[PDB]
Amino acid sequence: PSVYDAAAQLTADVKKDLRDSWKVWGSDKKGNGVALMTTLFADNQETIGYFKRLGDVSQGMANDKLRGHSITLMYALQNFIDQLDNPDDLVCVVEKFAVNHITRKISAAEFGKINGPIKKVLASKNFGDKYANAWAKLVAVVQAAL
Amino acid sequence: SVYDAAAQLTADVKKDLRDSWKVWGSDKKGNGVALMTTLFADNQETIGYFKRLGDVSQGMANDKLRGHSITLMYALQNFIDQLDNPDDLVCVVEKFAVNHITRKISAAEFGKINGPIKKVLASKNFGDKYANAWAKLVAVVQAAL
Ligand code: HEM
Ligand code: HEM
Ligand SMILES: [Xe]
Ligand SMILES: [Xe]
Ligand SMILES: [Xe]
Ligand SMILES: [Xe]
Repeated sequence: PSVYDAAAQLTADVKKDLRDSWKVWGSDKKGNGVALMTTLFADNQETIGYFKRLGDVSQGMANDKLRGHSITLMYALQNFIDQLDNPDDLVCVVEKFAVNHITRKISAAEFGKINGPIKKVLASKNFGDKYANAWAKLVAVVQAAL
Repeated sequence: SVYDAAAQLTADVKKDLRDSWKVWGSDKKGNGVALMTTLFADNQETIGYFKRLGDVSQGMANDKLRGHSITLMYALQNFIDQLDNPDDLVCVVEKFAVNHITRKISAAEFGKINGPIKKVLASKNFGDKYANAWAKLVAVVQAAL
């Protein structure tokens, strides 16, 4: 299967659930981006070494490099959400960010580690399993490129 | 100083940035690709840096260029959204500065984007006042390079 295949398979219902949840947990990109990363490092401590450029990622909001990273990650997600209705456009931005991760030797399975943290941050805003599953389908579009 | 450069974004400059972005940022694919092709056409000595993207003369038809160009416009979106808070603007500017330092882009070469910005804004009826505002934002990145 192709990335385009994965992008084309996102249905109206999945896109609605992505948009509805993103309206909330994408609204505070600094706060929720840093929370997402902090949750990744709490539950997947084996990934911390990949992020050495950011310095001490336990410093959370106080760490300027972590904050800048985290905000920018949330604009990658903003970009994806805004491209949902045009698979051509979604694929080309997914492929861009996939290259960012391939050059860091991040596998499809490793990228998929983000689903745990997304599920938790969603649940902190009372978006439950249906929303986590929708986000896993979007994550899987990136995995198709990895 | 990146912090001193950020301090140049006064109330009037922030307003001009926001007012012009409401138009410029409303079509990120079309306007992003137009900005890039203007850069390449008018500054051909920069094209070599973009080798990953392949044949950039293909413009919109080049998938890698399209993905790059959309994403660039979300960097600008990010900057606009940080204008309220100099500390946050600086940390995202520094992030993107690192991206350009790895590509061996200097402050002077980054500043080559100002001609293209002036041109594409003028075509949308945002003139020198708006170009100058965007130049002040570009200068924040330049200070970090
Ligand atoms: C929702 C999921 C994710 C998104 C949207 C995302 C997005 C990003 C973005 C936008 C960057 C900056 C790229 C650059 O400037 O070169 C980045 C960097 C990075 N990402 Fe992710 N990422 C995600 C998940 C992950 C996961 C789960 C891992 C690892 C297991 C990972 C590892 C990395 C690494 C190592 C970097 C480089 C950090 C640095 O040195 O600047 N990413 N990511
Ligand atoms: C408004 C001004 C600009 C902004 C906001 C901007 C933004 C970006 C962004 C967001 C990326 C992706 C970074 C990554 O994923 O590693 C990037 C890549 C790049 N930028 Fe810029 N950029 C600007 C101007 C310039 C200029 C003027 C030059 C060169 C003279 C330049 C050279 C590059 C290069 C060579 C890449 C890497 C392309 C690739 O191989 O993927 N940038 N830029
Ligand atoms: Xe990504
Ligand atoms: Xe994603
Ligand atoms: Xe930038
Ligand atoms: Xe900029």
